[PDB]
Amino acid sequence: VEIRAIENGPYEVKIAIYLCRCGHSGSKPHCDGTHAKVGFKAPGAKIVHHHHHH
Amino acid sequence: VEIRAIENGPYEVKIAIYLCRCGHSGSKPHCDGTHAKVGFKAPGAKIVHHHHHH
Ligand code: FES
Ligand code: FES
Repeated sequence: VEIRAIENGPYEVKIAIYLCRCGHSGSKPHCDGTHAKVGFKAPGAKIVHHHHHH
Repeated sequence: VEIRAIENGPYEVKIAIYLCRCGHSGSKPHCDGTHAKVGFKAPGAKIVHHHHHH
């Protein structure tokens, strides 16, 4: 399981789904690209990289 | 691994961390409670409940 924040965009959750973090998606909790229109800014970040066996 | 959206609040990721989804945390990507001050609204939702062995 990998979770990262995309720069100026959604969370990517890979087990891929994209979760809104700007607050303005028309289809919460899934990102629909509204982040770009509202001018959301936040840097990329690694958040979790979990192997269940470790 | 469990990921859920909290009503009017953050994503909860349990392997617990809380990820901002309103866009306005002072400590992105982590929730700091700003969602309540800005009046963010979104319902609760189950998103993933993954067992690596299944
Ligand atoms: S982060 Fe993409 S619509 Fe909100
Ligand atoms: S969801 Fe809590 S500060 Fe944004």
